[PDB]
Amino acid sequence: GGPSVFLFPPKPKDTLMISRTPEVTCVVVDVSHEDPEVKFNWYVDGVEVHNAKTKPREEQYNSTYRVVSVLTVLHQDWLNGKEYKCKVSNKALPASIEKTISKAKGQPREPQVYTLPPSREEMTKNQVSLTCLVKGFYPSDIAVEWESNGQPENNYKTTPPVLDSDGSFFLYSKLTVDKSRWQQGNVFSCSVMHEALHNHYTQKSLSLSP
Amino acid sequence: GGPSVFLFPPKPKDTLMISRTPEVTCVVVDVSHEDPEVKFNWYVDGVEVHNAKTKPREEQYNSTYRVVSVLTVLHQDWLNGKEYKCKVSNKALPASIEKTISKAKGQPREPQVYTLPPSREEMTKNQVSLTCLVKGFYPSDIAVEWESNGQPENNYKTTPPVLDSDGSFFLYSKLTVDKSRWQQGNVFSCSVMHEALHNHYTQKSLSLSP
Ligand SMILES: *[C@@H]1O[C@H](CO[C@H]2O[C@@H](C)[C@@H](O)[C@@H](O)[C@@H]2O)[C@@H](O[C@@H]2O[C@H](CO)[C@@H](O[C@@H]3O[C@H](CO[C@H]4O[C@H](CO)[C@@H](O)[C@H](O)[C@@H]4O[C@@H]4O[C@H](CO)[C@@H](O[C@@H]5O[C@H](CO)[C@H](O)[C@H](O)[C@H]5O)[C@H](O)[C@H]4NC(C)=O)[C@@H](O)[C@H](O[C@H]4O[C@H](CO)[C@@H](O)[C@H](O)[C@@H]4O[C@@H]4O[C@H](CO)[C@@H](O)[C@H](O)[C@H]4NC(C)=O)[C@@H]3O)[C@H](O)[C@H]2NC(C)=O)[C@H](O)[C@H]1NC(C)=O
Ligand SMILES: *[C@@H]1O[C@H](CO[C@H]2O[C@@H](C)[C@@H](O)[C@@H](O)[C@@H]2O)[C@@H](O[C@@H]2O[C@H](CO)[C@@H](O[C@@H]3O[C@H](CO[C@H]4O[C@H](CO)[C@@H](O)[C@H](O)[C@@H]4O[C@@H]4O[C@H](CO)[C@@H](O[C@@H]5O[C@H](CO)[C@H](O)[C@H](O)[C@H]5O)[C@H](O)[C@H]4NC(C)=O)[C@@H](O)[C@H](O[C@H]4O[C@H](CO)[C@@H](O)[C@H](O)[C@@H]4O[C@@H]4O[C@H](CO)[C@@H](O)[C@H](O)[C@H]4NC(C)=O)[C@@H]3O)[C@H](O)[C@H]2NC(C)=O)[C@H](O)[C@H]1NC(C)=O
Ligand SMILES: [Zn+2]
Ligand SMILES: [Zn+2]
Ligand SMILES: [Zn+2]
Ligand SMILES: [Zn+2]
Ligand SMILES: [Zn+2]
Ligand SMILES: [Zn+2]
Ligand SMILES: [Zn+2]
Ligand SMILES: [Zn+2]
Repeated sequence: GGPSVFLFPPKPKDTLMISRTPEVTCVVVDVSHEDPEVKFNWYVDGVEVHNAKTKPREEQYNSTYRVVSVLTVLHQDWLNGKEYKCKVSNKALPASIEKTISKAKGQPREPQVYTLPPSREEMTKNQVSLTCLVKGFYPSDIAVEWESNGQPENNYKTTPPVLDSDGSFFLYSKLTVDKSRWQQGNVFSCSVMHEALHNHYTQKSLSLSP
Repeated sequence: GGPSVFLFPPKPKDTLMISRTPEVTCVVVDVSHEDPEVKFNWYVDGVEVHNAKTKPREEQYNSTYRVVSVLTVLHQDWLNGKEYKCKVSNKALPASIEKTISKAKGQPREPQVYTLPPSREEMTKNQVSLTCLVKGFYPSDIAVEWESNGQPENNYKTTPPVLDSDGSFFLYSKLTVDKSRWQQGNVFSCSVMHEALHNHYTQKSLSLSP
């Protein structure tokens, strides 16, 4: 019946690059028309804060308003497991709605990042697959990119993180490049972002072995 | 309000091994108590069939019955895209409920299966990762297993299928073995089941390269 609140973490890579600006987004839906006005309270670890930016309310094609409040989080605060509560109040609910969010909890484990060259049997086609193996990481939040002399290789696909038998995650990234490039001798680098890396970043280069 | 019908495909590997017995399962839920009796109709491509086996009805801890009907499908019929309709009738619904199911549609593409040996940089620890790369397959339904001299290696994890830039899927399987075994010279084989393989099966062996 009453409104419903949803609270969304920042983008993983906004949290891992200190130059970016991570945000937590509080969304209330099913805002009626009779009792439309809603109040946001915000708390960082149970202490009230006032720097949130609420958006002007919008009307939905089901006879309902939508109101979003955005709060910037600090890079260190997010990574240090600080907890972000959004309180939503409306003279229509029996009581207020509270939703709390933080970064995935758990002891962090630093990834091991490995590059693997094409298979022997695959050395037949004109396009080949370059493999990044990333293993032993925790939490599951991660980002992977491939690059070659400055520019980005964007012909890649990365698997979702897979929960591994020790409680850590792994994944693979597959870079597809024209084979002549592999033989020419191009440098290809898989670059990984994860909290548990030094400065949340590492790079591994792959090359035609002599 | 009325009952709800759900219709479930067979297990992927039941469909890929001709010795097994795939089944489609029709589940109706929200069966009331006042109007409890339900009738299953079944059709293979719009033609009625009578070999389904309905289970004796069970009562749910929300004041509702659950009734399941199971229909065996033929191996060839399933793989040839035959369509399986379950009709559910009850003197309580404004009208009957029909749900139709078949194998994932689309032109089949045969996987390319590749085994990759541990990374140079990973050759430091006492456990190593063996990689099966399976690529270019369609539909996404697939099964992967590792084995060594007869017995199954069960210390493996396989990624979900990832949709690749050409419309085909890929995935990787990661076999973890003690490093001494890699150096001793053990044969390790990744065995893949997919519709588009000859007899829905192939095998690729991986060994310490000399
Ligand atoms: C009236 O219409 C209302 C909507 O208006 C309309 O517009 C459309 C939605 C359309 O569908 C029309 O219906 C209509 O015209 C409608 O409101 C809707 O209600 C639903 C439920 O009642 C809501 O469903 C929830 O959705 C969540 C995900 O929503 C995201 O994804 C969808 C698309 O996939 C999208 O529509 C949403 O906008 C939202 O997108 C995300 O938005 C945030 C904020 O912008 C982004 O994050 C930010 O991104 C920016 C840059 O964009 C930047 O990166 C910031 O840093 C960052 O913060 C995301 O990027 C963005 N994602 C995407 C993909 O775009 C679901 O998670 C939620 O699931 C929950 O409940 C499920 C069961 O329903 C359950 O399965 C699930 O577990 C989950 O439960 C919670 O969550 C945890 C799991 O994650 C659990 O562990 C917990 O148990 C539980 N939480 C707790 C503690 O309780 C759910 O499905 C729907 O979002 C909402 N629609 C909108 C638009 O808000 C309303 O219902 C209608 N009225 C009536 C009468 O019904
Ligand atoms: C009263 O209580 C009822 C239940 O009794 C109780 O028991 C529990 C369920 C408990 O939760 C208690 O609540 C209660 O005590 C309750 O009924 C429930 O209603 C729900 C919806 O109203 C149903 O939800 C649906 O579930 C589907 C998946 O269900 C499977 O998985 C769950 C566990 O994850 C499990 O509980 C189910 O039993 C079922 O398991 C699968 O079962 C089949 C059959 O056995 C197996 O297949 C067979 O397996 C055998 C060997 O086991 C062999 O291999 C055979 O070959 C093979 O056939 C599976 O192996 C098995 N899986 C698992 C993991 O065990 C969801 O898919 C479904 O989603 C649909 O709707 C969603 C939104 O709700 C939507 O997101 C989604 O897209 C989807 O929509 C359809 O599907 C397509 C996507 O796949 C879409 O493309 C289509 O658009 C759409 N279809 C179309 C064409 O319309 C949904 O969530 C719930 O299952 C049901 N509970 C049970 C137990 O049946 C009832 O609601 C209560 N009453 C009231 C008043 O509410
Ligand atoms: Zn304030
Ligand atoms: Zn807390
Ligand atoms: Zn380090
Ligand atoms: Zn930092
Ligand atoms: Zn009959
Ligand atoms: Zn049809
Ligand atoms: Zn073949
Ligand atoms: Zn066959």
